Amino acid sequence: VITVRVQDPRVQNEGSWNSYVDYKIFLHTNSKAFTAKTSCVRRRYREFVWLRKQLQRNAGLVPVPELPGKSTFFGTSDEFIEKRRQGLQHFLEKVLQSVVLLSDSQLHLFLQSQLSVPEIEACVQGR
Ligand SMILES: CCCC(=O)OC[C@H](COP(=O)(O)O[C@@H]1[C@H](O)[C@H](OP(=O)(O)O)[C@@H](O)[C@H](OP(=O)(O)O)[C@H]1O)OC(=O)CCC
Repeated sequence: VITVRVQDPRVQNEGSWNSYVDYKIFLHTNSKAFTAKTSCVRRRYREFVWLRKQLQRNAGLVPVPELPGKSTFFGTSDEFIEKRRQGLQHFLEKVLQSVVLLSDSQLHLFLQSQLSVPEIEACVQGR
């Protein structure tokens, strides 16, 4: 049993030049494929773009699910964020259906560690 939810979108350093949205990734599981049984970590969209690219580089012909993308339609910021949230949740759901993508150490550090993306990358490049 694996329950993965992308939840509670929030604006970080709000009212500032470098404000951005990140998303809470809730993972609960009874599988020791994970080092922790409950995790919460916050990830921003550009971190997901990195993860998709790092998964492709390690997975050979195993197909990596698509990220939602950018819309060509104005709406509310609220409806855009909600469609994106749904796309990030579908992406993680489909990742976690592959034995091969599940085995990837970069996926485990993304979902269950507080390591930044350059620190995760430095761990793999540094052995
Ligand atoms: C870890 C260092 C990353 C670095 O600073 O680069 C980021 C840079 C972003 O430039 P760009 O290629 O335009 O990519 C943008 C960022 O990924 C941004 O992520 P975030 O800031 O929310 O996390 C999205 O919100 C934005 O979506 P939208 O346009 O509003 O629909 C997207 O276009 O380009 C990319 O990483 C390629 C993404 C396709």
